[PDB]
Amino acid sequence: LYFQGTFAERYNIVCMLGKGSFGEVLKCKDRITQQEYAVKVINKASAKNKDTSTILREVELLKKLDHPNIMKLFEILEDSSSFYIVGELYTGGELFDEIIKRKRFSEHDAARIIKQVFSGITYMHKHNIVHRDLKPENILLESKEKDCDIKIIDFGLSTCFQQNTDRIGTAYYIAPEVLRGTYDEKCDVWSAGVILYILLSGTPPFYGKNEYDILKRVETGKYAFDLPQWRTISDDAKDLIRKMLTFHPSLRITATQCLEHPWIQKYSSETPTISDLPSLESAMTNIRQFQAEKKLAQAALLYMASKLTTLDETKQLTEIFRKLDTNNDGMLDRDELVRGYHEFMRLKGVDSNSGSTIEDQIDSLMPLLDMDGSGSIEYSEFIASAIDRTILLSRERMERAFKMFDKDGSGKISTKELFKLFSEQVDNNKDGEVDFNEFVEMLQNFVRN
Ligand SMILES: Nc1ncnc2c1ncn2[C@@H]1O[C@H](COP(=O)(O)O)[C@@H](O)[C@H]1O
Ligand SMILES: [Ca+2]
Ligand SMILES: [Ca+2]
Ligand SMILES: [Ca+2]
Ligand SMILES: [Ca+2]
Repeated sequence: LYFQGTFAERYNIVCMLGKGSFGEVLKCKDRITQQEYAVKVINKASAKNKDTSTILREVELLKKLDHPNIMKLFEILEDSSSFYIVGELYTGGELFDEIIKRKRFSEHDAARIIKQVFSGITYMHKHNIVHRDLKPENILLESKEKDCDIKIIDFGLSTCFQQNTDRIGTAYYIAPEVLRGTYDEKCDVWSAGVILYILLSGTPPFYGKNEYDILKRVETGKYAFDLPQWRTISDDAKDLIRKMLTFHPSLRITATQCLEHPWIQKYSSETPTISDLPSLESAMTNIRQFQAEKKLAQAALLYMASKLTTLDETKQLTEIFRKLDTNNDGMLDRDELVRGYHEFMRLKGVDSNSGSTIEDQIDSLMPLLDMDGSGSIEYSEFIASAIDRTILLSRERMERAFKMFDKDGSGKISTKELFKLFSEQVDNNKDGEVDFNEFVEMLQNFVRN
């Protein structure tokens, strides 16, 4: 083990992606799976503001954020000079560029975008994380596909790490209380309100040639819907923006109230159709298999689906997820699954009335699906249960899972090493240990008899 690094053994750096406030962002590649990732490299000695143990606990909470509109982080690794924070790679660029290209969005297009910002921010705030610098440059498009999900990036590190030490246009998005040294949940709502005002109008609500004049406007909180293009935008969109850019933060609406505003609901009516039946049929086949398997099987599968799947693999399940997610909060609750299953039947021409109802089924399934006990089925739990087991069983994926657990790098998993993954066994050669070939059988057996 002496000549193996944690980061360098698993990943090869491909090139630089960019550099913002904390550390620096590169593209890296898993040396076994060949899957590509975004890694933020932070220099320990320059940048650390807390002991390592503090930092690992805070970053661990960031890895646990599982929401379709929040950047996905897979791990934090270290060497003697750096922390490496490895995340999912997004290729669609900043929402900012999409503003430049489009200039302005219709009410429908703006609602579909801002609703995801609301969703992601609601979830952050429920997990007691404030963004602090929400703006279009810190939201990425998952890909170049049309209507792909947005991803909120660049948050969560400001107490663990010191900044690098001339961002242009950042003054547009600041709430007035930020000028008084305050950052809190309500500052994110204000920033989201400035984003919306720009999506609808093409123009900042507190505007000016340079940072001085802009900051002057922000500070009074004075803005208008005076630009000609506003005459044609609905009162409902204006009502929402007014609630978000309310001067006094205690009067300003919460992110959940943003998510639930009637203007959002008016443009988020996405719902399963006939064209989704193939996706829905497949998802359901696989979810029954999952319910059937040992808690141990279910456990290993969640781990593998959440660490090793890719965007391309999950995009159709992503779409089904989104259509079942009725209230747009980025997770599936019990009623949503019951309605979803009733809607699947209706679409298929099958009468729900036909030994065990839809509601009993869902009720017995929630505890198995909701593996962290959250009260909801988050993104990754749905993917684990709804994806083709097959897909996860590629040889390279098993090898990477095997290496995640072989802590000592002996070539064989011990009992203690193995619990990690799930947190009796069958050994063919009976050394009391699992070399890879047995581990493949073990995982392959989970899907099988
Ligand atoms: N997950 C990601 N995928 C692609 N590019 C990223 C990712 N995270 C950050 N970047 C780029 O890296 C730069 C610095 O990111 P940050 O310091 O987090 O704002 C910006 O260009 C980002 O668009
Ligand atoms: Ca929901
Ligand atoms: Ca859950
Ligand atoms: Ca071992
Ligand atoms: Ca063995």
